[PDB]
Amino acid sequence: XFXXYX
Ligand SMILES: *[C@@H]1O[C@H](CO)[C@@H](O)[C@H](O)[C@H]1O[C@H]1C[C@H]([NH3+])[C@@H](O)[C@H](C)O1
Ligand SMILES: *[C@H]1O[C@H](CO)[C@@H](O)[C@H](O)[C@@H]1O
Ligand SMILES: *[C@H]1C[C@H](N)[C@@H](OC)[C@H](C)O1
Repeated sequence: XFXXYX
């Protein structure tokens, strides 16, 4: 449920 991009 978060996103990113790391
Ligand atoms: C991430 O969210 C964006 C904005 O809502 C979408 O436009 C994008 O298509 C999404 O990224 C894709 C590819 C990604 N690797 C995957 O984890 C997500 C679910 O869908
Ligand atoms: C990727 O990892 C970073 C570092 O722990 C988090 O901040 C992020 O929420 C995701 O898990
Ligand atoms: C999300 C966008 C970001 N610029 C990328 O780093 C190379 C990451 C892997 O995906």
